[PDB]
Parts: sequence; C-alpha cells; structure tokens
Amino acid sequence: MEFFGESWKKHLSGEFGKPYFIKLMGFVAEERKHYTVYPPPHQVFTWTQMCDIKDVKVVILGQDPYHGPNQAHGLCFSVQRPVPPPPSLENIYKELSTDIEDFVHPGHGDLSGWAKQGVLLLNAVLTVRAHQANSHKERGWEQFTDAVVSWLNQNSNGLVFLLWGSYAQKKGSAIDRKRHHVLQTAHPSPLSVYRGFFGCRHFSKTNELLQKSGKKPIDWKEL
Ligand SMILES: O=C(O)c1cccc(/C=N/OCCO/N=C/c2cc(=O)[nH]c(=O)[nH]2)c1
Repeated sequence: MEFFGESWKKHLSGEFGKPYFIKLMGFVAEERKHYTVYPPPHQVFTWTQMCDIKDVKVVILGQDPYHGPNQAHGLCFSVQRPVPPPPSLENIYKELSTDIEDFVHPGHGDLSGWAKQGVLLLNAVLTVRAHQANSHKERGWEQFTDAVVSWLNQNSNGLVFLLWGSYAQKKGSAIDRKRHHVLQTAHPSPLSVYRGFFGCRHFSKTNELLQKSGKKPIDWKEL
C-alpha cells in the first residue's frame, strides 16, 4: 500500500522540498501527536490512489474534510461503508436521482467508484482535527492543492471542473475556460442546496461536455 500515488508523485514532487510543504508536514505531524486528526495518515492522499493523473476527466473541488469519527477517507464528500452518507452527500445523491433518470442510490456513501473513473475528488485542505471544522485551514494545504489544480489546468485538456459553493469557485477562478469546462452552482449542504444546487444538473451536463472533449462519459451509478 502506497502513501502517495506514483503518477501523481512524479508530477507534484517539485512541491515537496518547498519551505511551505516541509512546514506543513511538521504541523500535521505535531497535531497527530496531541490530537486525533482525520483522515488517518494512510488515507490523506486517497485521491492519488484511485486513478492515474493522466486519466482525470472531472474535478470536484471541496474545502475541509469531514471532521467526525470514521467519515473522512481522502476523497471529498465520500464516506466508506458502513458510515451513513452525511446531509451534503444525500443532497448530491438526490440531485443525481432527478438529473439522471437511471441513477440508482448505492445504499452507501463511498465515492471510490467515481474516483476510479477519473473523477478527482479533491479537498483544498487535506487534514482536520477531530470535531473541529477548519482547524487545519491556512497551514499549507491550500498552496499544495492549488499546485494540483494548476498542474491539471496546464497539462491536460477538456476537463470538467465542478465548483460547488463560493470557496470552490474561488479556488477554480484561474482555470483556463478556453481549454477546460467549468460548471458553477451552490454548495450541496442543506443550508445552501436550494440556492442553486438542486436543479443544477451538473452530472448530465458533465457527460455532454465530456463528449465534446471526445471522452467517454462518467457512469455516475458505478459506485
Ligand atoms: O462555499 C459556500 O458557498 C458554502 C455555502 C454553504 C455551505 C458550505 C459548506 N458547508 O460545509 C458543511 C457541509 O458538509 N461538508 C462536507 C464536506 C466534505 C468534504 O469532504 N469536503 C467538503 O468540502 N465538504 C459552503
């Protein structure tokens, strides 16, 4: 089992020796000595384990990992069996059900099936102290995940970026929309879902855009 996916390591390792990155590694390591930190070390980079970097087709940008026990596992919005899907994820599934006629609810919250198809599920901040939202904010992760976004922007074409909420929209603000597709709507959390996310139909729209990029569509029910 790898800590960090091989193909991703090849293209992102230029970040590793930078002052901010060493500092970030030290911050997280010190946090883990005194607190419970999610996800566990072996799951921080799950987003690098599921597909080759060259095989990314769709990018969903999140903010903070889930901060409750057993929830975060390195893919944004996703929870491994048998953890119940959180409200945000139930909303994602609800939109899918109305957006795509034939989408079936998988009865779990594990989005590994999407990740394997090249759906990058990247949170901007990759660790969080248990029960404390945004506890690891602005400690170095943002610069690293910005580098991930910048790499994909510069080194692939016809990606579909899905930016849900103002935070994701900001993080995706410098994406080249001549070379990539960008869809924007409200965050799927209960507090914002009815301000755009329900009825956004990003999942069907994504597959149409992928065809225009000459790429095979995502099977959203393959979970
Ligand atoms: O950026 C916004 O506009 C906005 C508006 C309303 C709400 C939120 C965020 N709400 O977050 C709490 C809901 O649960 N979040 C789950 C989550 C899991 C994950 O892995 N990554 C996330 O970004 N989020 C953002």
